[PDB]
Amino acid sequence: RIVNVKLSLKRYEYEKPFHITGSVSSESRNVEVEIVLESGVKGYGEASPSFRVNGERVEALLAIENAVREMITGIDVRNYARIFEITDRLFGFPSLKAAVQFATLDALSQELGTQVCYLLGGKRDEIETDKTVGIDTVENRVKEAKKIFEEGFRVIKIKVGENLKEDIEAVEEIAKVTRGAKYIVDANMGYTQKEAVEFARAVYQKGIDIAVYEQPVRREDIEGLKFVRFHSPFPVAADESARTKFDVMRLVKEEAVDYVNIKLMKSGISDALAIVEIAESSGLKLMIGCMGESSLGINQSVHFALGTGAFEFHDLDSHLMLKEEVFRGKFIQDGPRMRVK
Amino acid sequence: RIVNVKLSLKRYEYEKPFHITGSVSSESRNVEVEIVLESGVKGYGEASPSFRVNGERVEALLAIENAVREMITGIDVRNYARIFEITDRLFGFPSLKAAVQFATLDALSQELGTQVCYLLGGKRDEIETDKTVGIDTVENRVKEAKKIFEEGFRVIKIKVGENLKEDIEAVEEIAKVTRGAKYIVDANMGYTQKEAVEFARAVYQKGIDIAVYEQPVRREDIEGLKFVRFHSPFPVAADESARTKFDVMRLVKEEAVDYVNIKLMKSGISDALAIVEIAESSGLKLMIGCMGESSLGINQSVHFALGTGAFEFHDLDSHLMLKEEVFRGKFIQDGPRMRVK
Ligand SMILES: [Mg+2]
Ligand SMILES: [Mg+2]
Repeated sequence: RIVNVKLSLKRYEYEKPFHITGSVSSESRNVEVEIVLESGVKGYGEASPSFRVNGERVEALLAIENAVREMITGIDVRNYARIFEITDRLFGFPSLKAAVQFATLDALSQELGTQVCYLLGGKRDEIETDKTVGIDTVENRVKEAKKIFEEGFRVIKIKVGENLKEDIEAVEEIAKVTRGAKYIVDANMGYTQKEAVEFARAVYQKGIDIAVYEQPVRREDIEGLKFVRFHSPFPVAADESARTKFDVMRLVKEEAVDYVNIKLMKSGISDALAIVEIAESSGLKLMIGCMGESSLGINQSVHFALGTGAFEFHDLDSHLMLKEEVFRGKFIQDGPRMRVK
Repeated sequence: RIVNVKLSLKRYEYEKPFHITGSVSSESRNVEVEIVLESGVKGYGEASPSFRVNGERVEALLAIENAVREMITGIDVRNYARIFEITDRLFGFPSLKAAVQFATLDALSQELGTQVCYLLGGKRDEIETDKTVGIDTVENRVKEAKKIFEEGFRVIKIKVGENLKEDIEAVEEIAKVTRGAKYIVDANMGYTQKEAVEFARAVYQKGIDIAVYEQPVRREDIEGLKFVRFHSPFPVAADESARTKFDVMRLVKEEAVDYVNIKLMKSGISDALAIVEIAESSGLKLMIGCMGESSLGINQSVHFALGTGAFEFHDLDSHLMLKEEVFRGKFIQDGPRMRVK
């Protein structure tokens, strides 16, 4: 049984300001969650809130600690589905819902003498993550891409969305100096339907291939996502448009996207498991991403990816661009690779 | 890791012939599955094949024992997702796929020191099953219904499909002597779309309410299922039309049914989990059924039901119609109630 639930503010500074369409941050403010069982076992999770995507504010998450304690204290973690149903009511605090649910499995796995990934199926022993190139001058972008490549990463994520002409130029220049790497382009809702299509065609015409083209249009523009999917050569993904399992069922029914970028910070463990199943029962493919998690937080996604083995691509690099005193994940980080202990 | 797998034929005779639309059985010939782990732990499962529903034949199942052994031995049950993916290739032997996948969870849970229901969420501690009234003269049906009612069952499943007029009379007569009970009507594909509608309207006009109206039309008639749903007052369920997670995605997309009767013998654990997630992500509701499982076989569905807690109704009574010396389920059977140990 759970006897205590602790929420605490943890700040992590980025080695350099991270710039994406309509957003710039140089710090990551998360909420660490610790669940304590009567047996003494302690499970840990981390919420990396997003005002832009989930409408959350870190001050608001911290303010509801007492409410969270009242919601699940006294419940046995072996009845984790009950804890999941209850925490699903925190749909307005997605990142916290995610942290609490993972900390629950973390505690439960310890009690069963195993790990979260195995509890989830233990499908894979290793996964590889890409690394992101934020928005900057074409020169700086090429410089960072070149450095990431030298670091061993074979999948480079490129942010775009604020300047179509320069975005195209940037992607073309990056491709030159990183031959052999796969590319994921993320526009974070910055383009109109037509611009998005133009972007993809321009790049395509230069012989460049994009493995995944992330959320090119606004979140409510489901038809726009479909339009881009049906009128451009690269696989299109929903990110901001895919937060819950209901959003995904709708995206599938509408045949709007080739991919859904799952993020525990958007869906929590409960909806993420539903999305995995929905994708495996349809033509949908998945990738897993992150917000601003530290190593403790990314640990949640690593165990989820390793356990379900449901992703074609993994974008779990937020902890790689953060100055963090010490590693706190329950996994092994070896360059672009992440493995089970 | 699994060091061996054994398949064994096991027969159970019914107290009386069980008559459903286009089928009469006097015995249940199942295949018991035993998995042996290097640790010495042994997991058990039971396959109750269906020629009519799955196209399976008990002799064919026993014939591929060596193939199954070669498929899973050498795999650690903690990597059960790998076992699930491999056994998914046995789509032509669904009942066997189910037995093996459950035996896997049965072995894993023992190793972890818990039960299968908790592994799946531990959502509920108790569930209630209905009891079925097979096709017979109206007189015998009424007699059996009253007996089932006196035994404490409050959800009575009634088989119909071969004689519309008599079927209506049978339900009307059963309702009169079982005031307080809910009814599930199963036509096992015996009616045309229009007869299915007329059956429901007639029962409705007499003031009788049907909780679930199971598979009124032929299995390939998806539009027929939808037609009955949109033109009849009771919730319509797909059984024979819903075998895989892909069948269910299609049923949802087409809004063909209100319910899906999940059977491990049709879907196995893997697809059943996917179906539960699809239902919770949509307007679909679920019930869980059985084929001809003995107590060891029903145990599989009891743990799935208790753990996920995803079902509105439970039709797990096949073991109550069989003659069996020793109870072999890992659950407590108290009248219509089934509880975790
Ligand atoms: Mg994204
Ligand atoms: Mg049925």
